Amino acid sequence: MEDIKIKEIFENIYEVDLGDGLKRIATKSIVKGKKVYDEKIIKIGDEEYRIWNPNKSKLAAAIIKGLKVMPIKRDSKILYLGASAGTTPSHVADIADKGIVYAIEYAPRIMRELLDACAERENIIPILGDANKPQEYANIVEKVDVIYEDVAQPNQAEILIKNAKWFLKKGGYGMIAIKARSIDVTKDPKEIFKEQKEILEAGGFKIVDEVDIEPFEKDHVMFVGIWEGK
Amino acid sequence: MEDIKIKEIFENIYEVDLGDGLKRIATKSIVKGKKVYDEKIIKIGDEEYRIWNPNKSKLAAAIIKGLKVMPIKRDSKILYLGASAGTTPSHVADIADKGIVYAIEYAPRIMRELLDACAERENIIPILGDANKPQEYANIVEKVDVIYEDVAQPNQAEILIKNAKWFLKKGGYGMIAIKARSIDVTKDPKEIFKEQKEILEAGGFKIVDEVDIEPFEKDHVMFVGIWEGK
Ligand code: MET
Ligand code: MET
Repeated sequence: MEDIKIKEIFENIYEVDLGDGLKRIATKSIVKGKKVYDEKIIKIGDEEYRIWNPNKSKLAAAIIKGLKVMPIKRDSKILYLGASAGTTPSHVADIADKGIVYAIEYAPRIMRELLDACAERENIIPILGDANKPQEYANIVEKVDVIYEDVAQPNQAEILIKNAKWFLKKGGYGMIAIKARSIDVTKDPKEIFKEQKEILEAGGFKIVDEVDIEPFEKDHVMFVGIWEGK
Repeated sequence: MEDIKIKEIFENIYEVDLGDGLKRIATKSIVKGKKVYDEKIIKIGDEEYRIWNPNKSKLAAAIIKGLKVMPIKRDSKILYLGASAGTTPSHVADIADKGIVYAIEYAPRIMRELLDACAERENIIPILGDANKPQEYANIVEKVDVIYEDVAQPNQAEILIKNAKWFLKKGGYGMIAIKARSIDVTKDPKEIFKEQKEILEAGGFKIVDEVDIEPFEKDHVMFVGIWEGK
């Protein structure tokens, strides 16, 4: 065997080095004994490190591909926008174990799967809603430190901006995974991302990180921006 | 012609988009009318933006290649370690126009060139010394926010650590450009960087950024770390 090293990176996220030259990361499970999506687990005593698969989570893909700005901390309040069976939300909940994760889902069937997958992760607050209409859940969602968005729609940038106006603290962060083809099927991906970046900046964000998440996702880029208001 | 856009990035650093698809950056000159190293200049009214050449400055190369953590701000106190004719120090001085740059040089001939190149940039404080002996200039160098090191020697990591112990504020940053071959001429560069990273972490740094600066420099990596003490 080779030496093994698990060290904390960012805050409450862990780099896993099995000595085989492959990059791996994990989160500390807040629900021991449960596998959310058949992820591999490294159990040390009572602590369980859930291997965070970049092939199944765009956030893990961004970290594996070089993300340097990771605003989600242990006491962070996060607004999660986007269809999910529970994969990324489960890991985000592990990270923000002293915080809250508001998960917005429109389809009851999607929420059904999310509730089953993230069962017992009590810091996740499910909210049936439409991200394009944040005013509807504004009496539920308190001001957040981070908005994480994974919505493959042409108006995804506009959605992040409106939700930021309603819920993001000044100085807070917006993380958005953008699928180029969900915006335009003709333009070159390079140009699409340039235009989307401009839209986010015009909306009030100062872009501080940008990660191409290939080969885990084709023509998808994770943008991270600090919210400065208007 | 194509549209031209100069926008601030990080703090007091500028992205220059001439509309030709090439990435360019610049700093706002604090000594108008003077070219330090025949750099190109964009003069707008009385303001002069000095194009920061990545082929001549490892710091510019790191930014061009994707650096996301840039701790040098307008009021930063910086300890600059490494031979220089004035290129990078001139730009760092432009950035930290409300701060101080302590430039340590051992050879009088090097200091001679630095003083001539950075003439009029009064926020640069030249100090003839040996970086391996920080105690000698400890009554001159006040606590700093950032240490920038460009020393191609096998003991460069040790030098950063000792200077950090003496001058770097807790929470401050260390930026070091490491030439793999100056450490070992046999080992694979990949392994050298891994070992150097470990040395820096053991020394008290939490690495928060790592930038391969090729093709501007072969087998050179810019590391950025937050100083947590011991
Ligand atoms: C389709 S559910 C798994 C992927 C989802 N985008 C997530 O990160 O949760
Ligand atoms: C040899 S002087 C120019 C390069 C130097 N390393 C600098 O950045 O100032």
